[PDB]
This record gives sequence, C-alpha cells and structure tokens, in this order.
Amino acid sequence: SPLAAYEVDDSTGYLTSDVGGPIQDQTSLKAGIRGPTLLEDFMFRQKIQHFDHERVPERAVHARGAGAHGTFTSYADWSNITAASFLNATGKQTPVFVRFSTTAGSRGSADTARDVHGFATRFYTDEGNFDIVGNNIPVFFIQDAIQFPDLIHSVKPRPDNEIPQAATAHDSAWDFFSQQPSTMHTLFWAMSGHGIPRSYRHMDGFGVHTFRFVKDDGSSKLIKWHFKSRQGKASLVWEEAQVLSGKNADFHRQDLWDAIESGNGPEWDVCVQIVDESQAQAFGFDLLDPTKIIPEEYAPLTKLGLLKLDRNPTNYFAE
Amino acid sequence: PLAAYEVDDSTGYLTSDVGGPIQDQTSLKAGIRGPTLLEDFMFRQKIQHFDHERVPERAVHARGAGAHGTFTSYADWSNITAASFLNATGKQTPVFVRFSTTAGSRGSADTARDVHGFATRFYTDEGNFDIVGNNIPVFFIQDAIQFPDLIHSVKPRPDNEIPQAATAHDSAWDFFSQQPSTMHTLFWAMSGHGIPRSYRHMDGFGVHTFRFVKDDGSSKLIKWHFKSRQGKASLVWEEAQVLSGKNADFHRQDLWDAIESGNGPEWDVCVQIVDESQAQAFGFDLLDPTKIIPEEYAPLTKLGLLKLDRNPTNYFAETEQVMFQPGHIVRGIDFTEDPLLQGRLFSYLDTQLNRNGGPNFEQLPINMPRVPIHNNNRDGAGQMFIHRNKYPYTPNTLNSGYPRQANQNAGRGFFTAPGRTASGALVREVSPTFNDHWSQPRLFFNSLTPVEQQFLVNAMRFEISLVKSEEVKKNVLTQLNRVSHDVAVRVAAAIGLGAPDADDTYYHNNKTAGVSIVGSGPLPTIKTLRVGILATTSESSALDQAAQLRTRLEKDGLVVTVVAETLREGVDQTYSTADATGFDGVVVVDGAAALFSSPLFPTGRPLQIFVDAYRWGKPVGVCGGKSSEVLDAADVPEDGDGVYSEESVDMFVEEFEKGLATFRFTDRFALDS
Amino acid sequence: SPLAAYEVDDSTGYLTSDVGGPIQDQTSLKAGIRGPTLLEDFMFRQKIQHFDHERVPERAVHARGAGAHGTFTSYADWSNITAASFLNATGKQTPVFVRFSTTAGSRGSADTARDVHGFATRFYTDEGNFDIVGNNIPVFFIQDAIQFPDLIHSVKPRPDNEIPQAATAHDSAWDFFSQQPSTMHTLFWAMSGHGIPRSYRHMDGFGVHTFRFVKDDGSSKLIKWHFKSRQGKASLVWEEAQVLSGKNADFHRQDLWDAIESGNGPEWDVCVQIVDESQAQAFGFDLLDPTKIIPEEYAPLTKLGLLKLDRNPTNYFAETEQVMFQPGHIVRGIDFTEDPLLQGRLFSYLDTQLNRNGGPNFEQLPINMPRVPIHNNNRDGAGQMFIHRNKYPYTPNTLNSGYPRQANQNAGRGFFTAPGRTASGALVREVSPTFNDHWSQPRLFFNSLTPVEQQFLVNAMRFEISLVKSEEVKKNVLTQLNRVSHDVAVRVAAAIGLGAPDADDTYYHNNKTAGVSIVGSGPLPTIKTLRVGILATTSESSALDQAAQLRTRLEKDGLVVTVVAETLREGVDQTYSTADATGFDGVVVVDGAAALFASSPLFPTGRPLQIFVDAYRWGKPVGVCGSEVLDAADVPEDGDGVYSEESVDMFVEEFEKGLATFRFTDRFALDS
Ligand code: HDD
Ligand code: HDD
Ligand code: HDD
Ligand SMILES: [Ca+2]
Ligand SMILES: [Ca+2]
Ligand SMILES: [Ca+2]
Ligand SMILES: [Ca+2]
Ligand SMILES: [Ca+2]
Ligand SMILES: [Ca+2]
Ligand SMILES: [Ca+2]
Repeated sequence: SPLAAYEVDDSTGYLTSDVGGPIQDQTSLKAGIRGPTLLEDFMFRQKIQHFDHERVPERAVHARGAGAHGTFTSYADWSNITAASFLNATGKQTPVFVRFSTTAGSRGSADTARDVHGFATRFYTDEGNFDIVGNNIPVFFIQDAIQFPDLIHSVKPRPDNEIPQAATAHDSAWDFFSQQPSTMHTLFWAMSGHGIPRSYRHMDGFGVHTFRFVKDDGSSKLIKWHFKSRQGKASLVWEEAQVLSGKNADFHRQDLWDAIESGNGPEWDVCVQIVDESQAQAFGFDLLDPTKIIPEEYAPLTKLGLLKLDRNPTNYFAE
Repeated sequence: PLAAYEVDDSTGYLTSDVGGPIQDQTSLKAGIRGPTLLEDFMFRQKIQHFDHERVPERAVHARGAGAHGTFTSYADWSNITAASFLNATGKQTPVFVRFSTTAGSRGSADTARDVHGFATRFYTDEGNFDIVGNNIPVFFIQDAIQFPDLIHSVKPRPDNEIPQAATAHDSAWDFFSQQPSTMHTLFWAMSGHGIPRSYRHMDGFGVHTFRFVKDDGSSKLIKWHFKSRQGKASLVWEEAQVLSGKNADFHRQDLWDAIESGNGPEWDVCVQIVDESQAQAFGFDLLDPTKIIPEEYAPLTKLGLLKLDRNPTNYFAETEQVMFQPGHIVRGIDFTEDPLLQGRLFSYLDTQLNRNGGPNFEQLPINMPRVPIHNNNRDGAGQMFIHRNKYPYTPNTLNSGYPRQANQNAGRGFFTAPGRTASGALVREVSPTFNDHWSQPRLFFNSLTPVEQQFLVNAMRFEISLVKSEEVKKNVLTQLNRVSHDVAVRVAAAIGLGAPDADDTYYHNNKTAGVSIVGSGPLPTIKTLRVGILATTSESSALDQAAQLRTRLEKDGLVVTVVAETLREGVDQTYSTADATGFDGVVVVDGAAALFSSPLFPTGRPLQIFVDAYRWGKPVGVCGGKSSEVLDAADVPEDGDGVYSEESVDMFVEEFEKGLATFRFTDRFALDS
Repeated sequence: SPLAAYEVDDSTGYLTSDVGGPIQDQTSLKAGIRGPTLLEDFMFRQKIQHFDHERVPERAVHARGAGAHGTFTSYADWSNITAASFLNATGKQTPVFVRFSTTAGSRGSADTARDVHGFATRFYTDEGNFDIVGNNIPVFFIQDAIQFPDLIHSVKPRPDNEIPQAATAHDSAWDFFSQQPSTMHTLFWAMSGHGIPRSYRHMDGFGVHTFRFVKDDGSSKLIKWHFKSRQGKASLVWEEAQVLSGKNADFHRQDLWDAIESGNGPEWDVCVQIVDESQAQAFGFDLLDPTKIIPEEYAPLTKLGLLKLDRNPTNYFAETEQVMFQPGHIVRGIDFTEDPLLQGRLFSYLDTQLNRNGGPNFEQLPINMPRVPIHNNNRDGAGQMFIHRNKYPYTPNTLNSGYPRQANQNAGRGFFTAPGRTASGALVREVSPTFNDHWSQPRLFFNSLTPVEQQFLVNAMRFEISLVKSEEVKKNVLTQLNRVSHDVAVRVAAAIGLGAPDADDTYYHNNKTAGVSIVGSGPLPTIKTLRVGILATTSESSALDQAAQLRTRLEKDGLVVTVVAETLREGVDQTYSTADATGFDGVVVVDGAAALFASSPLFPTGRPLQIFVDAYRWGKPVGVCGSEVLDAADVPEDGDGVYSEESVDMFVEEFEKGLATFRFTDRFALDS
C-alpha cells in the first residue's frame, strides 16, 4: 500500500533537519546570552517556515469532516449487470477510504449542526480508483450545477460579517429556498431528523444521481446507489444537538474513532436500484432530475456487497 | 475609508469578469435533456471562481473578527518618541483591529477558553504600524523557536484531530508540565481572562518590551496596555459552554451590534515607560515575555484614544485578508532582544506567502498604506502596479539617484536605537535571568478575589480531569505545587491524586493591582447590555407589562428582547430560540407566571431560562408585584442579592440597572473550605 | 485606463517599504561592524523576499514574445452581418493590446527561431473584452485539442536532457509529424519563409478556426479572421536567422519597440471571409477542420476595420508578461463552431491562468481588466482586490432586489449561442471522415510558392531531417512527404542519402491559390523603418563626409541609418566589432573605406568585408558609393540589387527601389 511505504517513524533517534542533518530546535542562536537572534540560524528558520506554511485552504464545501479506512467485499460476480472489476467475483475485496462531513460549516465548526451530510467513498480497485461522492440525503437542493454557488453563498454566513456559522437559520438561506422551489425536497429532509443524525454510523449514503451500469457487451441500465446502515437509523433532537455543539464539537468524529478502536467498525450494505433505460420517465418524474427519489415500491434494492470501516488514520492531515 | 475599492451591484445586468453580459442559471446542453457542453464559458468561469474561493486559515488566531476606527493622540509625545502618529494633541489616524481566539480553526466557537488576540493597525502618515497583541499580558514561552511545540501541543491531537479549540487534553498539559515557563499564561487563561464577556470587555497588551526612540537617538523601554473603557467582564465556564453551542458567533455579533447601534468600543492606549537602566531592576528581566511589570513599580501613561466605529463591507476582503506584522514598525519605535519577539519578526513576513499565495500581499486594499510607496520591489505573482521607473536599482544615475536612502538624518527614515549593542559568544543558550517560572504566577493568583481564585481552581479541575495519562496529571501537580501548595491540593482533590509536599522556594504573599476582573468594581457603563423580558401571548396584560418595561429599559441604552410563545408585534424572539446565554439579565412580567407543556417550545423552557440566568450569577427578577409563584418554582430567594421584585416599573428598573452594572453576583458560587 | 490609474511614479522621493515607512536598503543590520546579520532586519527581508518571489511560470507555449497597445477603428456599421458592438459604427474606436510570440521556445530563447508565431489581440470593447488568439499561419498541426500535449511534447526539447531549445530539428518532432499526417499543412508553412518572418510587422494574423458572426435576429454565418499586414510580407533566409539568433536574440521585440517609438506603428486590415452555414462542406473539405484554408478564389476578404499598434508598454512584466488571453473572452455577435481544436482550447486558457497567476483573480490585473462595469457574484479567492457591497450574492434573490439581472438574447445585450446550432447522433470519441485528406492542401500551398521559394522550403527540410538520428524516422518522413509531392520527397531524400519511395499520386494535383507566397507578393509598400548600414573608416575624412551625406539622404525617407567605423566618434553609431550584416536590410560601402576590405586590434580579422559579403549572400541590396570593393567581395557590378554610382543622389534612388524589392533571389542555387 502506498501508505505503508510513506509512514515515518519517530519513536527513536536524534532530531534532524529535513535533509538529515542532526540539529537542536529549542533555543535560538543569539549574539550574546541576552542578544538579538541571528539570520544565520537555519535551525530556527526551517522549523518556523514549516510551521508558517502548515495550513491549506479548507474544502469549499464539506470542510468539516472525518475519515476512516476499511474494505469492500462483493457478494457475487455481477458481470450480468456491470463490467466493473471490483464487482466481478464473490468475495472480491477492495480497500476503501470514506470521509463523512457536514456541508456548510468551516473546518472547526460543530459536528452536530443541522445540515446535509457528506458520505464520500473511494474504492481502490484493481482497475483504478472509483469514488462515489454521496450524501446522507438521497436528493439535492438544485437541478443544475451552475446554481451551486448561489445555493452555497445563500446558506453560508452573510458576507459582510460572516454570521451565522454552520446554520441555515438566517434570511439569505430562506430567501434562496423560497425563490428557488426545487429546494423543497432536500429542505424537508434537512428539517427532519436526517439533518441531525446520531452519528455517521447511524445514517445511510446515497449517490443521489442516476448513473449507468454498463456491461462488456455495451448494454446499459440506470442505477441509484444506496448504502444501507447495518447500525440502524437514529437522530438527535434539536435541543440536544445545540447543547452538544458546545459541549463536544467533535462528537461524530469521536464516535467513529471510538467505534473503530473498540472493534465495532461500522458496516453498510452497498445497494443499487436498477431500472431499464426505457424507464427514464416511467415513474411520474425524470430520472435525470436529482431532486427526485425512485420510491422503493417501484424499484427494490439489490445488495451488491459489504462496506466495513475498521482502521483509523495515522495522520489526520496527511490522510 | 476603503471606498475607492468598493464594487456596487445594486443595479445592472450580470457580466463576466471581463464585462461581457451573460446569464448564470442554466448550463448549455446538447438538447433539452442532453449533456453539458465544454464550450459553456459562463458555467466554467463561475464554477472555477467558486472552486477557488477559499484561502488557508491563519496558522494561529484563525477565528476572529475586525472593525475600522480612529486613534486620537492626547498630547505631543515628541519628548519620548519620534513616532509621527503621536506627535500632536488631537492628531487622528485611521485604524483597523482584529480580535480572535488562538487555537481553534475557522468556524470554531468564540467562547472557547483561550488566549485572545487583539491586533491593531495604525495607518499612519509615515507608514503602517501594527501592534499585534493578546488580551493576556504574558506569553507561554520564552523563545520563538518553541512556538510550533506550544501550538502543536494545544491544537487537536494529529491522528484524529480531536479536540477542537481546547487545551483540555493530554498533549497540552504534557507540554505545560514539561515547560514550566507556561505557568504564568496558564494561570491567566484558567482565570476569567480566558472567557471574556466580549472583545469590548477585555484589554490589549503588546506583551514584549519595546523601545520608544526620540529623534535625538535616546530610548526608553515600554510596555503597551490598551485599557478598556467598557470595563472588564467575563463569562462563567458553564455559561461559555452552552453559548458555544447556542451562538458560536457571540463575540463577533456583540462587536458588530455595538458598532451599528452607535456604541463603538473605546480603549485608552497606554504605556509603562522605564529607563534602559531598569531592564533588570525589578527582580526579573524585561526581555522575558513571561513577566509583567507590576503597576506599583511603573504607572500607566495614557497616550490616546482608540475607538472602533465602522464595520467592514466585505468580511473576506477586509477581515480575512488583513495581514498583520510586528515588522510593520515606524520611526520612533524599536525592538528589544526579547527572543520571542525576535523570531516573530521572521514568521509574520513569511506566513503571508502561504495565505496570499504570492508576494504582493501588501497591495490588497486592507493592507495598503495611506501614503505613497517608493521602492525597487518588482514583479511577482498578482503585481497590481505599473512602475514607471525603468532603473529600479541603487546606486543609479539613470533615475537621478531616486529613490533616496532614508535614515536617522535624512528622509525621516526608520533607524535602530543607536545605543543598542551586543557582546559575547554566539550561543544557543537561555539567560539564567529567565529561570524563575513560578513567582509571577503566584503574584497573579494572590491578586484575585476568593471566588475568582475558586473559578481558576475549578477551570483546572475541569481540564485536568480530562487528561487520561495519570504520569501527566502527576507532573502537572508538581508544577502547580511550585506556584501554590493550596492550588495543588484543591486541584488534586478533583482528580483523586494526592498533591506533593509543599515546596516553598517561590511562595510569597505579594499582590498587584489591575489584574482581577471580579475586583475591578461595577461596569462604568451598561449601554449595550442585554435584557430578556419573559412574557406570554395568553394575557394581553403581560404584553402590556413587557412593552412598558421595554420603553424604560431602551431609554438607558439596553438591548431588550421580549420573549413569548410565538412572534407578533412587540415580541422579538420565541421561547424555542431563546436561551439565558442570550441575556445579561432576565425579567419575568408577573402576568406570565403560569408558564413557570407546549408544541411551540421544549418542556420547561421558560423556567430554565430564568434558573440558568440565576445560577450563572446574572441579575434576575419579576416585575408587577406577584413574584412568589415564579421565584418559588425557580428556587430563587426573594431576599437574594441581584434578585428583584417590585410592582413599580420605574423602581424595578432603577434597582435592576444597579444589578446590571454589578454584572455578576458572586455569592451564588460555592467555595472550597 | 485601468492602466493609467495603477502607474507608480518613482522619479522623486525617499525610499519606503511597501507599507510607506521610509527606510534604507544598502547595508544589512549587524551585531558590530564585522558581525553577523540580525534576524530583526526587516528592511533586508522584505527586499529579498520580494526578489526571491519575482518569477512566475512562463506560458506553457508561446513563452517568448512581446506586446504593444493600440487602437482598432471600424470601417462601417456591420450590423448587417454581426451584432458585435465594437463593429456597430463607422469610425468606432476600441483600445487594443497585442502580443506576438514564437511557440516552442522558453522565455529567453531567440526571436528568430524557425517556428509558428502567435498573434494575439485583445479588443477592450464597450460590451466586454474580446480576444482573438491567432497565429501567423492560417492552419494548425492537429485536428483535436486533446492531442495538443502530444504535439508540444514532441517539438519541445527531449525531456531527459532538455535539448534542443526552440527547434523542430530533432527526432521526436519528426517522429510525431511522420506518424500524425494532419501535421503536413502547418509543417509546410513552417518550413517556408513563414517560419522565419522578418518582423512581427511583416507577418499576417489568422484566427485559424471557423467562427460564427451572429446577428441580433439570431441568424448566423461562418467566418475566418485574417489580419492583413499594411507593411507587406517579408522573411529572413535561414542562414541569416541562425546568425541573428546569436547576435540579437531580441531582434523582433527590438524591431517592434523601435517602430512604435519612431511614430511608425504597424497596421493591419482586420478582414473576414464570410460564407453561409450551408457551405460548411461545399469547398471540398470541412470548415470544422483547422488544417484547411478556404482558398481566396472561393471566398474573398471583406475589410472590417483598421488595427494600429502605437504605444509601447510601461512595465514589461506587469503588461506583456501578465496579459492572459482566452478564446473564452467572447462578445455578443460572435459564436464558436464545433471545430474540435477550438472546442478544447476553451477549457485550457481559463485553467492555465491559475498556474501563471497562482490564484483565481487574474482578471483583476490592470492589463486584464475590462473598460466597463463588472456585475456578478464571483467572490473571495486569493488576491481579491474588490470590496463587494452586495451582501446577497446569489440568484434568485429578493434581498438584493433581484440584481444582478440575467442577460440573454432578449434582455441586457446578453451573449447567446447561435440559436440555429444543433447536435445529433451518438456520443462518440470518433474522428469525422470529412477530416481525412491530410495531403491535398499542403500540395496546394507548395504549388503556390515560386521556384526559389520551393527551394528554400526543400532546403529547410533538408537541414532539419539531416539532423534526425533515426533512419526509421527519416524513412517515415519521406513516406509522408511523398504523399504531398514526389518531387519534394526526391529532393529531400538526396540530402540524407536515402531513396524516396515511388510516386503515390492519390493527392497530387497542380492547383494554386493566391496570397500565400512571400516571394510572389511583390515589393514592399513602404521602406520606412528598414535598416541601412553604411560601412565607413575614421582613416579618411572623405569617407566620413560621404557617410554623412548619405545618412541625411536616407534618413529623410524614414530609413534607420547606422554608420559603422573602427571606433566611435561624432557621426559614427557603431564599431565594426559590434556590427553584423544581420543588423541591416541594406549595406553600402563608402569608397573612401576601400583599404579596410583587402587586421586591427579593434575588430576581428576580415570583419568589414564579411559584413558586405554576408549581406550579398543573404539577398540584400548592396552598394558601393564612389570598384576594388566589389572584386574583393566577388560581387558582380551588373547583378540585380548591386549598386555602383559615384553620384550620391542616383545611388539613393536606385538603392531605395532595392530596399522595396527586399530580397534578390537570383543569388540562390536551384536543384537540378
Ligand atoms: C458544481 C459544483 C458542485 C455541485 C453541484 C456539487 N458539489 Fe460536492 N463538491 C464540490 C462541488 C460541487 C467541490 C467544490 O468540488 C468540492 C469541495 C472539496 C472537493 O473535493 O470538492 C465538493 C465536495 C463534496 C464532498 C466532500 C468530499 C470529501 O469528504 O472530501 C461531498 C460528500 C460532496 N461534495 C457531495 C455532493 C453531492 C452528494 C452533490 C449533489 C448530488 C454535490 N456534492 C454537488
Ligand atoms: C514565531 C512564531 C510566532 C510567535 C512566537 C508568536 N506568533 Fe503570533 N502569529 C504567528 C506567529 C507567531 C503567525 C504564524 O505568523 C501568525 C498567523 C497568521 C499571521 O498573520 O501571523 C500569527 C498570528 C497572530 C495574531 C492574529 C493577527 C490577526 O488577527 O490576523 C495575533 C493577535 C498574534 N499572533 C499575537 C501574538 C502575541 C501577543 C505573541 C507573543 C507575544 C505571539 N503572537 C507569538
Ligand atoms: C488545448 C490546448 C491548446 C490548443 C489546442 C491550442 N492552444 Fe494556444 N495556448 C494554450 C493551449 C492551447 C494555453 C496552454 O492555454 C496557452 C498558454 C498561455 C496561455 O495563456 O494559454 C496558449 C497560448 C497561446 C498563445 C499566446 C497568447 C499570448 O501571447 O499570451 C497564442 C497566440 C496561442 N496559444 C494560439 C493558438 C492557435 C492559433 C491555436 C490553434 C488554432 C492554439 N493556440 C491551440
Ligand atoms: Ca442572512
Ligand atoms: Ca427525528
Ligand atoms: Ca491529546
Ligand atoms: Ca471571573
Ligand atoms: Ca539603523
Ligand atoms: Ca529528440
Ligand atoms: Ca522566403
């Protein structure tokens, strides 16, 4: 794994510069014991330059979040419905990394804000990396990507004073929702307990969009991804979520970290609804429209495989 | 003030950044249900902009808020400094200030326990001058090279990035206990100074000794102290925690609102001035940033008034982008050989390259000076200037020798204090004059009132009880014990360890003025303080009582919120959104007594607001004459200090306003025996 | 205009930091007069940090180039064919900035490399900036933008050793050309004198792609942009270009700078060929194919307006280095076509400015700003120079009263896609069969050159291909050249010791087209700015008099005259030591200097004579005014473009006709 090869062990040894020269890093070099610090102190400048440059821009959305490593195991040879190599054999294992998140808050905002949550999953397959960048709610606020900055500006803090943090509870957000009626479906989801899940482990993941599964013979079917929690669905109540935001801003990332350390890594059945191309408009709405679900009564779930998260990261920044 | 750079979008058709009129609501597609086209430049320019909106947060003090204002000098200070902004009675200079916490990221809560930033830029007529200070006058460490150690230890553990905006974890207390220089700042941070009621109710300190330098070359040693005209005030910890959840924006909102209401905050900008010969005369080394000069040894001199009175137009462009530097220095000021200050000078010029992404960060509007620039700096990413001079080297004849060198004797140049010298070996050694890490933490502790000392003990009990390593907890007790055996015993009691035997080497009974918050007396003004009036829509008389109270309270500049079950004319907030952390005092109108179950708010909400306000020390009361139903339900004694009951609205308000100035009724908090 | 506002004057005043604090910058602050430098020296660190960060990435292609400001003036109200506002009125003037460039070389490489040249023009219109990002050659090497990194990697230096600089004369390039036959047309242009123009002012500009003109009624027509030089077409000869690359790497930028300063700013007629949408495939090729020209016989040029460059920049870095062109800079009245090369360019030029500028606010640099108000909800980003007053930057809103308003075909003079455009069919990664003829038009181009011009093209190929090490690559090259012309393949093969493959006549023909020949385009319409070197001596008062009388006679006609002698003095501009024939368009020896042509510590052995002999070998008009000189030089007196007159005035009348003729091609040997 590319990760093991890049691990650096510092449990023994003498301090070195980044080019392997043994040094110290506790006292600046000075002209006399009560003197001014010297420009020639390369130990000081290399250490402080690194520190000065430690930060990178946070993600433009989903800046607040936490990740874990695990495995995906296929239940079957799915060649009959897709050419995807990671799905081509019973028992086939593929390493995964998942990051969960809120959407609107900046990187130090509270886990238990009311919001849509991200659920992004990378499958490091033997025919390349495959990402499903999903949310815990199966429908999105807007019908065209060109509108994304409008939605996001409206829910993020007002830009004169940057208030309020990680909240749709302000004029601009409700102005946008009320002027752009496509938002109603996701708004209803976000105003339900799905806006304040009990943990990352007690929510589902959805690809949201219709995608295609394509067979080697070139034929295709339309699919929706649904990752179904084996832990069950659970929410906070709002008054509790507000107190929690203050008492433990890290509640979800801690809950996940602890579940993994205790040998209780969370699991989801990775599923799809699969329909024919001819059914794009058969269900009373258009399958190209990301504000619509296919009700399970019209298309049942097929279970493709098991996703399990069971290893925490070594360095949060790096991973 | 930055009017020249403002862009108005109150009219007009949408354009690209190159002024072509466009639309930005629907992608261009091959057919009505088709794929989006690569030739859609409207789409790509808008999304590329959005994709690149974010810049790195500051490495420290990432969470903060700013405002514009004015500094006015009280005198001609020519006799102690050549500084131009200080050279005439009433001389005005524009300022911009940013306040902040230190450890938390962007979006973390204002009301975390932390050291707070107080960074002030003076846009002077001889260049920008920044004083990049904190609300605590001493720093954790004695050498700038240790800054990444301190900051790594207090920021979240780097495997899981937990916990946010908190020193309550093993690594922070490991560092504090292994690096005893940290004791003084630690005691300040564990006091009420770690949880100020607002940015307007805290002071600002330069921390380091600097120099004032006269035009004749003579110098004096100085400390900067910005003294709040609003008074000093803190939260209680249990209130700070709830506020962190109910309103992460509490400090920035408080500042924004104070400015909008014509109540812009003020400070007297002051210095302690001492001679060069007094650098080691006070029983410690003035080069040591872990030490204060007790005011009994050097009084404060008031130089001028700092008032903040205008909010930014765009937070990102102004507050997020402002790039402070202690190297932004002007003639009349100089540095000292404080090894913490010395290294800062390097860091703040370097770190703006990370934030800005390129070298021309001094060109952003908020960073520009208000005088002309004449230099041979050229090119670089994002170069906004078009330089005429095609011979940007010195010495030249082809541009007639311009720009001219500025120095002590020509052009009002900056100059290093000419009496400064260095001697001795080139060493990476700490001066033994820095070795007493404990006497001043004890001085501070001794200077707090008894309940203030209890609050500080309780903060330590809270944080240290969360440290998992029993070796770290013991090492912590070792250090606290060197400051005070009593502190160590009392903290130990909460963590079920025994304190080590008294070690009296640094114990003493001296005290100093001006560091206590509890002891600083009633607030000098109650304007902007918040009063929540709890009422009901059930009784039209409760609303009438609330309206009467509003009129009488607003007349004195208090911010009044009437709370009821539902909104209507006269009601500002519903019970569902109301919380005691939203108010500095709470009044119930006696017509609403019955509320003290509904689908409109959580069970017990009206009573909980009142009980919380009481337990956190706020003035509370019932107006109207019938008070026992409410006071009994809340288990509040009618005869309590800071508890009011009057039928007369006028009399109620008179008494209640005395309580808002007292601010906290400390007699409601238990003390260790 | 945004430009004047950002000018900074440093002709007076004391040195200050970037925050206005007066300082010095000549000596570091030290602990003692022989001591170490102090970290607290903020004067030193701000100065050196700026220096350390002066450089930005060079452009990925066209890194070497030079720009100027000017004006475009419309000749008419063109509303009959386009809604474009800058074209809506007779005499309507629009400010422009133009950058010219080579393509392959890095930013310090020589102007006179053999290459395709860029000609990028920005019109700062009253309806937004409009850029036409063109070249001096009307066709491009490849038919799909996705292939651009392949082309460019192949022509740029080999990536193990980064050799050779600014040259297609290496195996990788010819490997690519020989494997990707679409390259043949542009290859023939680049191997002609078009690859080595005499100056930026003596070449044309082409948009290359078919674009659309769109009327306010929504109807559209197809167009090609052609900027036609009012200075005439002229080239260097290859040997000359090689010498110039060493003697004066700045030759073209110097020439442009100097022409502008002297009040001789270059001019072009901005022209279009216009044809109907129904003619997309009517000319025997597909107008979506960027490797094809429309012959002027099929579609004449319509003159739209005048482009003039007449003001040099103030700061090269801030203006020329930082200008960031995009074909995505389009205005109402113009639209794109489905040319797969143009389609992908639209993506690249918006993306690549992030690399150059290091942040997303590159349109805020003064050179990139428009001249009209900007109204949009783009916010933040590194280097944000605006303070936005609209605190509700989202659409739809009520909190900012629904502003800004959406602009489109009906409202607010919005850009709109030509509404007649459609797409139909499978989603495919397939090349249209209509693109498959890669050889007929290169042959048309070749046929259209004069015999000596054909020889120069054969000789450029002989030069470059002889430097290809791989015998298999050389064979593969002959295979492709042979499909254009058997004779070309035969003549190239003779220089490399290979046999040409047998004639394959599938694409051979004898058709010609007008307007592509340099040699055939006739004498230059103006000789203003052309350079005359007068080779004189300080050893004879008579020689300096002769030179001075000639100077005044030539200078009045706008010629740039350099008098050369052994050492400088009044009347002498340059020494023999620094002079070279590549410095002049014509060379005259004053006969009083006869002795210098027969050793000196002041110049290299044989220098005066070698300047005259080089100038003659390179085709330039050469003269002796007063021969022993022509004998020493082996220059026949009766030769065309060789002048011998004792009279000054008769010499100058004759010589100036020679400058207009420009090159005397009878001096170059032809095959057979
Ligand atoms: C056109 C813009 C746009 C639109 C319409 C969307 N997003 Fe997105 N999304 C971004 C532009 C973006 C982005 C700016 O590109 C981010 C920021 C960080 C990153 O890697 O991509 C991102 C991040 C991002 C992340 C964080 C991944 C991580 O943990 O690092 C998730 C989970 C989502 N998005 C999920 C969605 C879902 C489920 C969408 C609707 C179906 C969606 N996004 C629409
Ligand atoms: C050598 C490293 C170093 C050391 C010892 C310090 N700092 Fe610092 N400080 C920085 C390195 C730094 C920095 C990394 O350079 C920051 C981050 C963002 C910036 O502009 O500078 C910064 C930011 C920063 C800010 C935020 C300014 C703003 O609002 O934008 C304040 C108020 C302070 N610091 C105050 C202090 C005080 C009172 C110190 C002790 C007397 C101190 N710093 C020591
Ligand atoms: C898909 C990639 C791609 C393709 C197919 C082309 N180019 Fe390009 N071109 C770029 C990608 C690019 C670029 C990497 O985006 C550059 C580098 C610097 C810049 O601003 O854009 C560029 C620079 C650039 C410049 C320099 C502009 C200036 O002076 O700053 C000119 C004149 C051209 N190109 C002209 C053309 C012509 C006439 C083409 C074919 C008709 C062409 N390019 C195809
Ligand atoms: Ca708002
Ligand atoms: Ca629920
Ligand atoms: Ca820890
Ligand atoms: Ca307190
Ligand atoms: Ca000095
Ligand atoms: Ca090669
Ligand atoms: Ca030629």
